[PDB]
Amino acid sequence: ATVLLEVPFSARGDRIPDAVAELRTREPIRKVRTITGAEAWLVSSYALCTQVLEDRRFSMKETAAAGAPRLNALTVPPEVVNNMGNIADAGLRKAVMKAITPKAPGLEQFLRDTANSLLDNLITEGAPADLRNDFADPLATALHCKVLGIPQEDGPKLFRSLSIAFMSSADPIPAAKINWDRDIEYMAGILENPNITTGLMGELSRLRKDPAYSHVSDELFATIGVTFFGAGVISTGSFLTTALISLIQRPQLRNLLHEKPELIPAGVEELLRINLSFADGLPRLATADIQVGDVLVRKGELVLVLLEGANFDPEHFPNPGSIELDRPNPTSHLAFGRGQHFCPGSALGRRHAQIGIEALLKKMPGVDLAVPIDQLVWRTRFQRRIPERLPVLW
Ligand code: HEM
Ligand SMILES: Cc1cc(C[C@@H]2NC(=O)[C@H](Cc3ccc(O)cc3)NC2=O)cc(C)c1O
Repeated sequence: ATVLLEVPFSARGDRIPDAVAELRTREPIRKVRTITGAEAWLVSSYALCTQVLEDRRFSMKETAAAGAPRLNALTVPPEVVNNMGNIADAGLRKAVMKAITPKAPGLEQFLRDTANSLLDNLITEGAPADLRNDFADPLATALHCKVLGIPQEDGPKLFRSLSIAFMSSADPIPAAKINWDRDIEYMAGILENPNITTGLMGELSRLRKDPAYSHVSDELFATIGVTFFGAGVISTGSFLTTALISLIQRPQLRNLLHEKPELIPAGVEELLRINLSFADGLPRLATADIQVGDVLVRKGELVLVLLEGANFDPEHFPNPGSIELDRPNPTSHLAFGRGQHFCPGSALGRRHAQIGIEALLKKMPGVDLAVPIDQLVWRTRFQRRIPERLPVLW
């Protein structure tokens, strides 16, 4: 007697389990048990993953409903699962999205300067260097402070909420609320701080005092800052970290991008496609009975969209495990999701990784792992897959 297949399959972010391809082939929508004990449908083909993500009847909002089958425990207030809907309802979606593009004057230079400064410090200190804790995450953190308009020196404290905020836990996490409430208070103070005039929080601080937004809650303004800082920092830091691994493990690609940095955008797009940073399928709750492949998903059931199921689907990306800079459909992966909840920070996330990689390859053209790959320690029960340290030499 066997138990129902458990998700997630593996917290390792350096390789996809052979099991995913067998699952996709045999049962692209399959029942699984999540860490809470709930049952769910795990969708692992490109076609079915896009179907689910493009059908809003598979609702993100409704995953927060009391009594729903859960992937993991909420680490935010339930109304925050509807964060982008709340932002849209408040009339803030266009301004938010405009503030988080990589387009602001000087932002890319700041990113480059920050990356180069981080790297110089690593070079000064001498190998081995930890490229997660001492490069990718600080770069993500610095970027998001700059984007939000908040002091760089406030970044580390906000950052250290994230090892708990993005836990994938069977049970509510006491520290998540402590940190959430504290971080909200911080962002509320930011909105009241007259020195904060730039970035997302500077713009929100002005809109908050504009009569066209006088009935938007202060809670939502503060929430936008906390949520965009955290989702952005965890996602860019984790993605860049695991992209660096994939790059370091491909010396020929490393050398090609070092030699021809104009291919870095195509290389990052493939690193996005093969990225295993999201540790769990994206969750959605059926609000109707909906046919997905051979399964009639019933109203109230949980569906988990396995990004790497889609992104390594050979029917969509031939030779899926190979980084190919000349694919005909290069941005068609689901690394940034798809549909209603497509990542609003996609461009910023691309540029963060492009600039970080560009700077790394210039400063450390010899970069290599300083430990055997198997020695990386993969964070467990977390919504991202990340090695706790990424020791390199160069
Ligand atoms: C490479 C970096 C990133 C990756 C791989 C990534 C990935 C994703 C994915 C897959 C989703 C969809 C979640 C879902 O549908 O359930 C998403 C949503 C989101 N991302 Fe990104 N992300 C990245 C960078 C960023 C950045 C830089 C920001 C903000 C500055 C950000 C903010 C968000 C937010 C707020 C959402 C939720 C949108 C919503 O609920 O509708 N992300 N991200
Ligand atoms: C876990 C998670 C959820 C969403 C949907 C939704 N929308 C949001 O904007 C925030 C993101 C978030 C920010 C800070 C934090 O501590 C926990 C979650 N919360 C939500 O529930 C989206 C993404 C990308 C995600 O990783």
